[PDB]
Amino acid sequence: GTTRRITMYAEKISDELYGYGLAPGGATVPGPVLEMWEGDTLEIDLVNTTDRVLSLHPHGVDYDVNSDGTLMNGSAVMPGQTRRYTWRSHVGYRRADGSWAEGTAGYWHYHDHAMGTEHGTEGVLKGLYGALVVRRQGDLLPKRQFTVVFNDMMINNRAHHDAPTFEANLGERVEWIAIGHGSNFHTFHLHGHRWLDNRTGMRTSEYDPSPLIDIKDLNPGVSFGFQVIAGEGVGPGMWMYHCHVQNHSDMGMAGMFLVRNADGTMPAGV
Amino acid sequence: GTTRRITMYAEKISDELYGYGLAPGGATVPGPVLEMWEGDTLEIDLVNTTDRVLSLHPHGVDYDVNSDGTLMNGSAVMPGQTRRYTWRSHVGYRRADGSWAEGTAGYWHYHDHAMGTEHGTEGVLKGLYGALVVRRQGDLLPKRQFTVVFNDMMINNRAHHDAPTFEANLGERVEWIAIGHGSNFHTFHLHGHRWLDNRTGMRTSEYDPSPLIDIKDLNPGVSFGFQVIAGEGVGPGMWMYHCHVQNHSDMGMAGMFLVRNADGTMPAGV
Amino acid sequence: GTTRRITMYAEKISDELYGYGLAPGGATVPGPVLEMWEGDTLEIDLVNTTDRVLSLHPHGVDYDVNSDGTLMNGSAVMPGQTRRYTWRSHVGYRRADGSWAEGTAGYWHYHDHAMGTEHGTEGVLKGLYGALVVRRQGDLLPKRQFTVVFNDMMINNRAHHDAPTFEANLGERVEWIAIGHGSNFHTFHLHGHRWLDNRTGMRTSEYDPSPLIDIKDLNPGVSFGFQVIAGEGVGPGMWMYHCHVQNHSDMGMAGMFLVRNADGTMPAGV
Ligand SMILES: [Cu+2]
Ligand SMILES: [Cu+2]
Ligand SMILES: [Cu+2]
Ligand SMILES: [Cu+2]
Ligand SMILES: [Cu+2]
Ligand SMILES: [Cu+2]
Ligand SMILES: [Cu+2]
Ligand SMILES: [Cu+2]
Ligand SMILES: [Cu+2]
Ligand SMILES: [Cu+2]
Ligand SMILES: [Cu+2]
Ligand SMILES: [Cu+2]
Ligand code: NI
Ligand code: NI
Ligand code: NI
Repeated sequence: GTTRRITMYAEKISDELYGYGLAPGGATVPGPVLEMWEGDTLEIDLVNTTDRVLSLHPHGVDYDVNSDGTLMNGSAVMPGQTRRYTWRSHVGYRRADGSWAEGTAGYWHYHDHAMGTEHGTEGVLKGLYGALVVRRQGDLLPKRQFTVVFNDMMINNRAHHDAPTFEANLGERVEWIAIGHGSNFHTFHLHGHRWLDNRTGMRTSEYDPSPLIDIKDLNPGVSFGFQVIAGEGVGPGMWMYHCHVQNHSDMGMAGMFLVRNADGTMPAGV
Repeated sequence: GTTRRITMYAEKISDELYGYGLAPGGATVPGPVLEMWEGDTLEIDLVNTTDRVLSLHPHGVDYDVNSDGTLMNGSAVMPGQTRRYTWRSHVGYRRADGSWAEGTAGYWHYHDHAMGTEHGTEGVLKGLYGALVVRRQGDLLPKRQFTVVFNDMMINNRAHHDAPTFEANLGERVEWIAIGHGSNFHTFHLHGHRWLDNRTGMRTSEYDPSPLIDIKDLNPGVSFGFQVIAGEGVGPGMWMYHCHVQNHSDMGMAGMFLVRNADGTMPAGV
Repeated sequence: GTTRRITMYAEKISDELYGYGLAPGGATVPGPVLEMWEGDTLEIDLVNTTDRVLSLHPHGVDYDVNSDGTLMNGSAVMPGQTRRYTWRSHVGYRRADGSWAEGTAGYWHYHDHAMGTEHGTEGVLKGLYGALVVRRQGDLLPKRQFTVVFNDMMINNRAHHDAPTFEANLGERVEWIAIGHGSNFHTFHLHGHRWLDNRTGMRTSEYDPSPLIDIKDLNPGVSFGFQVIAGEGVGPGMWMYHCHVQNHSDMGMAGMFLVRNADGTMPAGV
């Protein structure tokens, strides 16, 4: 395993927007995609540049209670201070009892657990969230990578006319990481594209039973990811992604996946 | 692949009920079940017999932007007019990069994307939806087939005392296609019957891990299907299907699956 | 198969709390975990000790309409009376048509279907629910077993400060059975632990595609279960479990999974 040691900055970006970044002044919502391979360790020094108590907490990775990012376990970060969090991971292994301890690989995420409540309600509300991708040896890697977060009624905390436009060129391998947050229920749908409902979105063997889907529940705390080939079998153009809850899409949880020509040019019809 | 060429009519059935049909005056809610095998193409001339702008849009099948059924892509149908939509599909194939492009097979659906909003909110509300079943070579075929749509608080847009009664004879192979629509969350449950949670509802091989379930989330835009043997191991009788959200079932999202005797006669207890 | 014959008592425990128990005065919320192996039969004499009409109804097992626990099928229990319910199950078998009838194994549940409404709305509201675990030959068995029910805004009908603390020793095999009930949507999440999303939570073969997850939708009527090794790779301590819907966790759907030292002693940090 590789041990990586990074610094992340929690910053107030603007009114009611807080985010994580890899350099001072660099915070974004969603935060940076953090990538690991099974067995790797990530040591993160979280620098809290804000006037608020907040934290950093992951899903799916191995962390002990001192790294859990909760007030209860003394894992939060006071204003101006720095806390080291350690996230480990593992390849699968055989247990003494003969069962299999599964490797960490998956599309996971990280977020605030301390701001405004012991569940991080205000931190999550205001943007402290990002994707954590743990890969298995041999996995295919993307040309383009998009994080889509349905947070209450917002996509990536954008204003309601502002939903993110994600862009790829026809034929490129594109990875989507979907994360739900907040208090509302949602279904994430992508026009013109589909994926297998399993870890990677692609068939692992001849025996894989997983259904092909174009839509999946994305409720608070849930994450999943997949890869598609942009425009495969469907061509270039402006391809909608949206929450399929009708009241939600009508209020603006809908955005565009723009698939350009293979050469990067804008498709004629647009 | 087979290329089929059909005409579908969008019609106002009654006050606040719009549907699709395969012949003039023949519209139903839900609309006709459209069936394809992987590799087949369906060319649909949608005749809009109404005074409203509306469209036809699928999930899961290969369509280009000109067939997407959206206003944005110039794919809707003006009152009185006809639009040709083309839906393709494919068997699985090996990509140059060594991954597997999955075949289209699945329980999918189609609906309006243009009426009242660019998300088809009014069209879906009023009944323009139906099942689209794409089969894999070798799949088992049903004796009876039911489409169950949980649309907001309605089942198949029926009045609240009117939920559909579906009927089969003991021992028959019965296919259920479940579709969610609207703004509300639901869980679809069938008394006395169960299916494997995978594409077909049945074990694909000795290695299939899929759990056996009797209930599944059915939220807006989501579809799934399965087959069961009517009354298998449980006998004939009146077998409830319902949304398991308590407030919903109490307000009428519950209906009956009547399993008759093998010979079609009514079971004694009823 | 083993045929077991038991008596269960439906009792009013306190104001607005009704539960099932295996002996007079022994009712609990959730009720007792009932365990079967595929092929076993359970005959239950339900003694209704209350002043209310109520019933007992399962998911997943084979029962005929006379055992369905509904008023419609004459399956409820009048105050003071006793009704025999018969629940069967089966190992998988090959059908004449060549398909496979799947064995009953799964994490299922039972609850009231007759109290206050024909859907058992009041009975479920007030605590008549419990886990039903049907095992496959060869399955691993737990040292500790917890039933977690998200019922409307309550966990196991506890007062909002009272969410259950579940305890295990480091390294023990722990089984969780999760059940949703009521009218609200939820996502069940466990800090520091993870499981494969399939029947048992553990890899069934080299070909199992199932993703590793730490959180899953738990909506009304839905059940699932899994096993984990307490503190595996993460150590002992106080490990939160919670609904990840932010408004819910903040109002108290959160509780503790206390992982003690291997020897049963309290970890230092606590
Ligand atoms: Cu948490
Ligand atoms: Cu939504
Ligand atoms: Cu669509
Ligand atoms: Cu979380
Ligand atoms: Cu759409
Ligand atoms: Cu419902
Ligand atoms: Cu039931
Ligand atoms: Cu749709
Ligand atoms: Cu029921
Ligand atoms: Cu909840
Ligand atoms: Cu967590
Ligand atoms: Cu139930
Ligand atoms: Ni505006
Ligand atoms: Ni009425
Ligand atoms: Ni209080």
